[PDB]
Amino acid sequence: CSLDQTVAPGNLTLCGNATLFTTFRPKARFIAPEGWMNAPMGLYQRADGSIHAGYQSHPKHIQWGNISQGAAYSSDFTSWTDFNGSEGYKTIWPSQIYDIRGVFDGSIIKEGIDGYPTILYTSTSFGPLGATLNEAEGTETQSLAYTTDDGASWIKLGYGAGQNPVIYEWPETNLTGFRDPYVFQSPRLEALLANTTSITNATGDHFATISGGVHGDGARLFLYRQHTTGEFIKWTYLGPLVTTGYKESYGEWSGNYGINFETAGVTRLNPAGAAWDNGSDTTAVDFVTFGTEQGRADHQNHWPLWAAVDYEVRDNGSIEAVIAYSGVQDWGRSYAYASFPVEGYRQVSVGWIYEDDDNVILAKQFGYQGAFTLFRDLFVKVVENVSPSTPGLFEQASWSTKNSTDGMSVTVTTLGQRVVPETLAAYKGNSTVSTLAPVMLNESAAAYTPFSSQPTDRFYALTGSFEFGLNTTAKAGFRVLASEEEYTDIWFDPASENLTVVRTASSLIKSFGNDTELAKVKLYEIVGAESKTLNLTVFVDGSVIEIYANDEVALSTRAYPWLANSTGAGLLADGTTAGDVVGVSGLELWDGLVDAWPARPANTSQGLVWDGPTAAMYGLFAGY
Amino acid sequence: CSLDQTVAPGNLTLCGNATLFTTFRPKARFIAPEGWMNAPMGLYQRADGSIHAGYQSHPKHIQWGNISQGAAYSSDFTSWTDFNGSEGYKTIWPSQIYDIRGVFDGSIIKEGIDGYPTILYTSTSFGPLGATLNEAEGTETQSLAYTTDDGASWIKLGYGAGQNPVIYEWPETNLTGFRDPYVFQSPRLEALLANTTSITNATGDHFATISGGVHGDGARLFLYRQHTTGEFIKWTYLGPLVTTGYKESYGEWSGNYGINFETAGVTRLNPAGAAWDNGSDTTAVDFVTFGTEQGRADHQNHWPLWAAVDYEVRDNGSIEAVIAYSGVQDWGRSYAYASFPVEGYRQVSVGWIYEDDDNVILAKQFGYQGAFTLFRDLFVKVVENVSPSTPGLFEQASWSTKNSTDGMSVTVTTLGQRVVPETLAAYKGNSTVSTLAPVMLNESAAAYTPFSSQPTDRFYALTGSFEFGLNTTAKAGFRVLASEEEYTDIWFDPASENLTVVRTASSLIKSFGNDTELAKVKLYEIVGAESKTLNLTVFVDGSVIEIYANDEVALSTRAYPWLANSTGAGLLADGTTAGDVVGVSGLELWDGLVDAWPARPANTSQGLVWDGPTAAMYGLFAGY
Ligand SMILES: *[C@@H]1O[C@H](CO)[C@@H](O[C@@H]2O[C@H](CO)[C@@H](O[C@@H]3O[C@H](CO[C@H]4O[C@H](CO[C@H]5O[C@H](CO)[C@@H](O)[C@H](O)[C@@H]5O[C@H]5O[C@H](CO)[C@@H](O)[C@H](O)[C@@H]5O)[C@@H](O)[C@H](O[C@H]5O[C@H](CO)[C@@H](O)[C@H](O)[C@@H]5O)[C@@H]4O)[C@@H](O)[C@H](O[C@H]4O[C@H](CO)[C@@H](O)[C@H](O)[C@@H]4O[C@H]4O[C@H](CO)[C@@H](O)[C@H](O)[C@@H]4O[C@H]4O[C@H](CO)[C@@H](O)[C@H](O)[C@@H]4O)[C@@H]3O)[C@H](O)[C@H]2NC(C)=O)[C@H](O)[C@H]1NC(C)=O
Ligand SMILES: *[C@@H]1O[C@H](CO)[C@@H](O[C@@H]2O[C@H](CO)[C@@H](O[C@@H]3O[C@H](CO[C@H]4O[C@H](CO[C@H]5O[C@H](CO)[C@@H](O)[C@H](O)[C@@H]5O[C@H]5O[C@H](CO)[C@@H](O)[C@H](O)[C@@H]5O)[C@@H](O)[C@H](O[C@H]5O[C@H](CO)[C@@H](O)[C@H](O)[C@@H]5O)[C@@H]4O)[C@@H](O)[C@H](O[C@H]4O[C@H](CO)[C@@H](O)[C@H](O)[C@@H]4O[C@H]4O[C@H](CO)[C@@H](O)[C@H](O)[C@@H]4O[C@H]4O[C@H](CO)[C@@H](O)[C@H](O)[C@@H]4O)[C@@H]3O)[C@H](O)[C@H]2NC(C)=O)[C@H](O)[C@H]1NC(C)=O
Ligand SMILES: *[C@@H]1O[C@H](CO)[C@@H](O[C@@H]2O[C@H](CO)[C@@H](O[C@@H]3O[C@H](CO[C@H]4O[C@H](CO)[C@@H](O)[C@H](O[C@H]5O[C@H](CO)[C@@H](O)[C@H](O)[C@@H]5O)[C@@H]4O)[C@@H](O)[C@H](O[C@H]4O[C@H](CO)[C@@H](O)[C@H](O)[C@@H]4O[C@H]4O[C@H](CO)[C@@H](O)[C@H](O)[C@@H]4O)[C@@H]3O)[C@H](O)[C@H]2NC(C)=O)[C@H](O)[C@H]1NC(C)=O
Ligand SMILES: *[C@@H]1O[C@H](CO)[C@@H](O[C@@H]2O[C@H](CO)[C@@H](O[C@@H]3O[C@H](CO[C@H]4O[C@H](CO)[C@@H](O)[C@H](O[C@H]5O[C@H](CO)[C@@H](O)[C@H](O)[C@@H]5O)[C@@H]4O)[C@@H](O)[C@H](O[C@H]4O[C@H](CO)[C@@H](O)[C@H](O)[C@@H]4O[C@H]4O[C@H](CO)[C@@H](O)[C@H](O)[C@@H]4O)[C@@H]3O)[C@H](O)[C@H]2NC(C)=O)[C@H](O)[C@H]1NC(C)=O
Ligand SMILES: OC[C@H]1O[C@@](CO)(OC[C@H]2O[C@H](O[C@H]3[C@H](O)[C@@H](O)[C@@H](O)O[C@@H]3CO)[C@H](O)[C@@H](O)[C@@H]2O)[C@@H](O)[C@@H]1O
Ligand SMILES: OC[C@H]1O[C@@](CO)(OC[C@H]2O[C@H](O[C@H]3[C@H](O)[C@@H](O)[C@@H](O)O[C@@H]3CO)[C@H](O)[C@@H](O)[C@@H]2O)[C@@H](O)[C@@H]1O
Ligand SMILES: *[C@@H]1O[C@H](CO)[C@@H](O)[C@H](O)[C@H]1NC(C)=O
Ligand SMILES: *[C@@H]1O[C@H](CO)[C@@H](O)[C@H](O)[C@H]1NC(C)=O
Ligand SMILES: *[C@@H]1O[C@H](CO)[C@@H](O)[C@H](O)[C@H]1NC(C)=O
Ligand SMILES: *[C@@H]1O[C@H](CO)[C@@H](O)[C@H](O)[C@H]1NC(C)=O
Ligand SMILES: *[C@@H]1O[C@H](CO)[C@@H](O)[C@H](O)[C@H]1NC(C)=O
Ligand SMILES: *[C@@H]1O[C@H](CO)[C@@H](O)[C@H](O)[C@H]1NC(C)=O
Ligand SMILES: *[C@@H]1O[C@H](CO)[C@@H](O)[C@H](O)[C@H]1NC(C)=O
Ligand SMILES: *[C@@H]1O[C@H](CO)[C@@H](O)[C@H](O)[C@H]1NC(C)=O
Ligand SMILES: *[C@@H]1O[C@H](CO)[C@@H](O)[C@H](O)[C@H]1NC(C)=O
Ligand SMILES: *[C@@H]1O[C@H](CO)[C@@H](O)[C@H](O)[C@H]1NC(C)=O
Ligand SMILES: *[C@@H]1O[C@H](CO)[C@@H](O)[C@H](O)[C@H]1NC(C)=O
Ligand SMILES: *[C@@H]1O[C@H](CO)[C@@H](O)[C@H](O)[C@H]1NC(C)=O
Repeated sequence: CSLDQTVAPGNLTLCGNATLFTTFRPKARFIAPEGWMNAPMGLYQRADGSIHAGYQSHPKHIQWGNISQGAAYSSDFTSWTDFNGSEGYKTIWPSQIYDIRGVFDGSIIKEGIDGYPTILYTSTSFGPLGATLNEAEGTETQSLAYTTDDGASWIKLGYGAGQNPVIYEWPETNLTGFRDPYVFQSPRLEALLANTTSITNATGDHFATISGGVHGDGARLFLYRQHTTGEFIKWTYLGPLVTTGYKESYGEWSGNYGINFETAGVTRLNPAGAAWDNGSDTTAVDFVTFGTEQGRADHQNHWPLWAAVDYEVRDNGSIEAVIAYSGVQDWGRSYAYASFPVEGYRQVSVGWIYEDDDNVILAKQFGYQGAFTLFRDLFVKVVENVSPSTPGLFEQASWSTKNSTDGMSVTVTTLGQRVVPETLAAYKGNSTVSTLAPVMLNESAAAYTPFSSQPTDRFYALTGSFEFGLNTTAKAGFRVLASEEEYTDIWFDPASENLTVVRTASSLIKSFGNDTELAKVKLYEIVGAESKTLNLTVFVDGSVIEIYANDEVALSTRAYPWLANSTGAGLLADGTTAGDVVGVSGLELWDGLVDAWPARPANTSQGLVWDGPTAAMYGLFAGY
Repeated sequence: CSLDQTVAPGNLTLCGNATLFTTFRPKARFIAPEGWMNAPMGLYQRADGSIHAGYQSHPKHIQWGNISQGAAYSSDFTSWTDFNGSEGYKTIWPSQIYDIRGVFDGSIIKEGIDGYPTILYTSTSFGPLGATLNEAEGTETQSLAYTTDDGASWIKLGYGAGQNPVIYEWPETNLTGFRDPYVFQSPRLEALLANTTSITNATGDHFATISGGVHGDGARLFLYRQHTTGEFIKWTYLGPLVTTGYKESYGEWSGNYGINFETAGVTRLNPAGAAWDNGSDTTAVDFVTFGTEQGRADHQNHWPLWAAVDYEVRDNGSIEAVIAYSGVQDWGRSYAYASFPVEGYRQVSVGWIYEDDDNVILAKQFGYQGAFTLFRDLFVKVVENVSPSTPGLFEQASWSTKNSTDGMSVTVTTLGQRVVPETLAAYKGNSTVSTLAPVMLNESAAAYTPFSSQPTDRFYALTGSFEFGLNTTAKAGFRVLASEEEYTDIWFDPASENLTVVRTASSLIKSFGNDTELAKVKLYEIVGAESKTLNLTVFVDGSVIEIYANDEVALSTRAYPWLANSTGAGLLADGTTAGDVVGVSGLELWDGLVDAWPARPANTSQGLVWDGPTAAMYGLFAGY
């Protein structure tokens, strides 16, 4: 095993465990110290204003198993510190018959048991567990634990009658899944249900959704309501909140609803951020976010979706969330988005970016798998004065349209997403910032034009505004992590409405994924404008490439170039001519970003271990 | 619910939990503070000379489940003190994927991990588990833990490759069971295997048996040897030590070998106690003790047996224990005998006495189930100068015979059992002792003759020597726990060789067992004697009746009379005449015995709990 990045890669499968630990590793984002991670969990803003972030964790392994909550905290979403206790950076782990198979996703009741922050989580035990398997009742239940030390440790309620697990009966037969409890307060839902509380007797101020589905009949989000305020044992099933069909798709802008939901959440937003009104705010919109499985041919069969919904009250005192429009939270290699409330009327969302090594060829050599996305403020994106001649505008796929009285303009409403400002400020302020001169891409434009200032490593941000003609057939974008022999190309093609990441040359190492990523982006044309604009921001962080367009579209992916000099970046141009010109302005390079884990050394591997021959006997975990 | 014991019992099923806690409860023996107990485990003499006793325990329940090690200690086998830690009187409990289904029986390596006492125990996980079920490999494994504080707590080795569990591969296919590791040192087995260690490479000073069997083909005791001295991870399977047939019986004196062994142990004894020679002591005998299941129509389908064995070395460097003769360790409601070495060349054995409420009618009202037997010294019982005309002597069923050179006398050898002298001394010294005048039972003998001194409560011992004519057809014995309306009759009938406990009148409460207990007792007739003698000792301890005959035969049973005055005792006589006389001498009553748990209050119930609806979902434990 040679680690010479000035020559072609050898056979890297001969390299030892964690020998490639630093090679492709993100430095500027949330990531476990080592080993396997997946979904964010247990997210909450603590009493001191800091952010507690949990995550599904399997230390010293590079596949999922014994799944536990790893945790850390931050005052600004950006610079983090690990918890350190008797189980290292873990704070909840399998320990009881009811959760011994895994401590799955859960969410926080901020004022819970004895007034302490309390997690409601999926406690798993033995048996087939999966949407394509024959799961039985009891395998997935929901349990409580609380913290008296602000997340350094958690105390589970006892096992038994009237204690853990607190939710165990399947609300409908033949479930595909029954997990990922999302606890939330909702003045909106309380107001809607207030006239029906005699029917159900459920009058608490917390609601909980549980994600699942029904075999052969599509996904389901089940709604529960806390039976009595201040009491956390009894949760009353109201009914299904979201019901979708078996592999139903709302269309090209909306992914596919698959067969089963995972990590679903419920929020209410307005143009500024989170909305906590009872329905009285006419600018507020109710949203559900959710993962779906088995409705996609690639990306691990997983879509991270969202939908705007209109609530209807059923006669039995439950709520039907009728989907008004439906979109995609991230179009790339990410899943398991969780959102949580933050002071100042914010709702903040974060997901998990998996690797692109699905055959597990270099995972042991990495010594870790997975990272988070960046933390994103959610809000209602409103675009005013939109031209009715915007192509496809009245499909209203992942947006709504409201005509002006005179019919000459349209107001567009959709889900907005933007990186939390704390992170953008910290990134910019800690970076070497190069403000670049605007560039007209015309007949003289090369295919690739390096920026006048270049990155110094694999940790940088790019921004640019691309102005296109209304009838352009030109393509433009950014090339990143680039040398002569390796590069990753981010293209937007207004004629097709497709944002792509072409990865055929991303790496000389052939075992990593190289498929083309694709997102749809609607450029809402403004009344009186003779052009249409794409605002593109790109974060490069080790192997993560995370793309944001117009505070709306997100696409996370992976690139693993071998050569030490595959760090460059610049502009891409295709079919730009004297007549079909792309004007690029607001160009900026931020070189360096932030060291997100200042207390961690460069190599936080502790080695990898094997569970031994019993892993296959138990059949629950891969064992490595 | 009335608790008036001066009138007939009402419907006691209406009584609350633990309302009958003290009513039938032993006071003079080892018993858990409350709840469910079964097999003794983790028995060892600590460095300070005290005895550590563990037991299978399910606190606050009256059926088996979440099975754990409860523990206590004693300086004299007799007066005990509970451990008290973070889990009360528990010291090992289910906590890892490999043992979450139960911490089953285990035994002690006195100088184990880092020189500390170390337990090797059966760690159980999910799946069908039982001799009549389709068990799979992994469900039962064997794991290590060690104590740095003399049994107050235990630290398990980590889960994984080269750590716990340490034994997991089935040594043969289609096992009926794979549990109850019995670790022991054996100069005898080391000497026998010394010429074969090149074949196996196993040269350690500890051996371990694991109890089981093969579906359709009878029970098996599997022998392992520690691979290397001072190292405790690697144990090498040598071969089957004991192999018996599917429901094979050696005969009327030997129970039945069933389909599967449980709690088997290996020892070597001589007339004084434990023998630690390499084979050079010609008075020493190798013994195996073992439970069998499914070879009995009653007594929970369980026989606690023993066998004298002659070891043969196989060509592959393993040992066949060939059964020379075979007997019964206790003929009544007891099982799961464990033996352990004690200083002064002793081997001490103790078992579990279950209740006689198999339909679980009053278990909740008790608030507990189970106790230990008394602790018993094992030794080789040798009877000299036995008459060759002793009926059935040369069947050699559960004994051996050696003729004198002239053929006029026989030396009989069998397994001896007697109550440890520490307990007999403490019992006698703390009791009100009545030495009774000898009684000739003849034509004037009533059916029942109360002793001249009577017990004052349900805690007493009786002793007597019954001298019978060589051709008697008379029966005699002891009646205990007796009033006019309730009593329990212990008879010996030399003509049939049967010792019986008739329980048709033991209690007015009809839900308890009332079947007649039966043991075979061989009165070895002495050359020149014109009579044959039965030495009978009986311990009455709450509901336990524990009978010892001739330091050889043991029979433990249960009686639950309701009336407060059903405490009396005396002599039984049937068919005694002027010509067929039974002389009773050495008669003694010890009233009171010892308070075995001086620190415990009378009622140590903590209430009972229900596991809730998930118990049936998991299907592992009853849940109460
Ligand atoms: C199979 O068997 C298993 C083993 O028995 C069993 O698991 C056990 O289950 C029991 C019962 O559910 C659990 O017991 C509970 O424990 C809770 C605390 O748990 C935390 O702390 C314990 C103990 O902590 C000590 O010891 C450890 C070990 O040495 C140390 O490391 C600690 O530092 C600490 O040491 C100090 O204390 C020791 C003595 O205890 C000293 O020896 C020592 O010197 C130190 O001073 C830990 O062991 C726990 O860790 C385990 O669990 C966590 C997850 O929780 C895991 O991450 C970890 O790996 C371990 O597995 C944990 O950290 C107790 O809070 C709980 O007690 C209460 O609830 C019961 C039941 O309701 C009540 O009876 C009791 O009164 C308590 O309730 C009151 O208090 C709470 C708030 O404190 C209130 O909410 C409540 O309303 C009530 O209030 C009352 O009092 C108030 C006034 O005070 C009043 O105002 C109110 O009005 C009201 O009256 C309970 O004891 C036990 O933890 C499990 N153990 C393990 C190892 O798993 C398993 O379930 C069984 N399985 C099956 C299938 O049956
Ligand atoms: C799923 O995830 C699960 C959670 O991660 C996982 O379970 C965990 O597995 C790990 C790995 O196997 C276990 O870690 C081991 O722990 C052993 C100690 O275990 C006892 O103590 C711990 C911790 O004790 C503290 O904290 C608790 C909780 O607060 C307190 O209550 C205690 O009082 C105590 O607190 C003090 O310390 C804290 C910091 O730790 C402080 O915060 C605090 O302020 C106090 O000061 C307990 O938690 C354990 O309880 C659990 O387990 C028991 C059963 O054992 C249960 O009954 C109970 O309910 C709990 O479940 C327990 O009491 C360590 O000994 C062990 O460490 C060693 O081994 C590793 C691996 O080999 C070595 O790397 C390491 O060096 C150690 O080995 C050396 O030391 C031993 C002797 O000490 C030698 O034999 C050995 O050769 C070696 O010696 C070396 O050093 C010598 C010099 O020192 C030198 O001479 C030699 O040459 C040599 O170099 C390891 O850390 C962990 O306990 C599990 N936790 C739980 C909760 O289960 C589970 O397996 C996962 N499942 C799957 C399927 O993957
Ligand atoms: C005295 O000790 C006991 C512990 O032994 C304490 O707890 C009680 O324990 C018994 C078991 O011994 C429980 O009985 C079972 O109850 C089931 C129904 O429970 C629901 O209704 C009752 C009555 O209103 C409620 O009290 C329960 O509420 C509690 O539990 C819920 C969770 O469900 C919590 O949220 C609450 O807070 C409470 O903690 C429940 O709502 C019942 O289904 C179960 O069923 C079987 O029971 C008997 C068996 O003899 C049969 O009649 C019946 O046919 C079922 O039989 C089964 O038999 C076999 C083997 O099991 C199966 O193969 C069959 O298919 C069949 O299912 C049983 O009756 C009792 O609920 C529980 N009480 C509690 C927790 O409060 C007592 O509290 C304690 N007393 C005191 C004063 O301390
Ligand atoms: C680097 O990290 C790893 C952890 O990832 C550390 O541990 C190693 O981990 C790998 C797994 O990544 C283990 O590989 C597996 O080994 C099995 C055979 O093991 C035995 O032989 C080896 C080689 O001589 C010994 O080292 C082992 O000894 C250890 O374990 C025993 C317990 O058995 C202990 O007592 C010892 O003390 C040691 O701890 C063993 O004796 C092998 O069967 C297993 O098999 C599959 O493996 C690959 C998969 O790619 C295939 O080639 C093969 O066909 C099998 O494939 C499976 O694939 C699928 C899915 O799993 C199944 O459906 C198929 O049916 C098929 O079974 C695998 O190769 C390795 O043993 C282990 N080493 C240890 C513990 O020492 C490394 O130590 C660490 N390195 C360093 C320097 O720290
Ligand atoms: O960590 C569990 C949480 O992640 C989510 C969202 O992704 O589910 C993931 C899947 O978890 C389990 O799958 C594991 C499987 O059992 C194991 O055999 C191996 O293949 O690894 C899998 C995970 O990579 C579960 O069985 C699946 O049904 C589930 O999709 C979230 O829903 C969970 O809270
Ligand atoms: O406590 C386990 C130890 O006791 C022994 C000797 O008696 O085995 C007893 C039995 O334990 C298990 O049985 C339980 C069963 O699983 C459960 O469903 C319920 O019925 O209660 C049973 C015990 O009463 C085990 O499954 C059986 O196979 C076993 O006979 C000893 O061998 C164990 O170490
Ligand atoms: C990048 O590195 C490779 C290999 O060392 C080299 O061929 C190339 O000239 C380097 N410089 C570039 C692409 O600017
Ligand atoms: C790479 O090395 C592996 C062993 O890790 C070997 O099996 C494989 O054939 C090698 N690939 C080559 C030489 O292309
Ligand atoms: C309420 O009605 C809906 C629609 O029929 C149904 O799916 C749900 O199960 C009902 N809720 C309850 C608690 O029965
Ligand atoms: C919205 O405006 C477009 C363009 O003026 C028009 O075609 C459509 O009919 C209008 N919709 C409504 C509801 O008026
Ligand atoms: C650098 O980043 C840190 C950590 O996020 C932040 O607190 C600090 O303000 C940043 N420095 C600047 C903006 O100069
Ligand atoms: C644009 O994307 C869609 C998928 O939404 C695809 O069908 C179409 O072929 C793409 N067209 C181009 C030119 O990239
Ligand atoms: C024993 O108690 C019962 C019921 O109180 C009574 O009938 C009997 O006379 C009492 N005395 C005896 C049997 O000596
Ligand atoms: C005893 O009480 C139980 C209820 O605990 C009742 O079901 C049973 O019929 C009663 N037996 C009688 C009256 O004999
Ligand atoms: C040794 O031989 C016996 C008798 O054939 C056999 O049962 C046992 O499995 C053998 N041992 C090993 C380790 O193969
Ligand atoms: C043992 O003694 C009995 C009675 O004398 C006799 O029948 C039997 O043959 C003797 N056995 C041997 C081996 O001499
Ligand atoms: C009474 O019993 C205790 C506890 O076993 C014992 O130590 C003591 O010697 C006994 N008293 C006597 C024999 O007088
Ligand atoms: C004595 O016990 C045996 C069982 O070993 C039985 O077959 C026989 O009937 C009994 N005889 C008498 C008289 O009790």
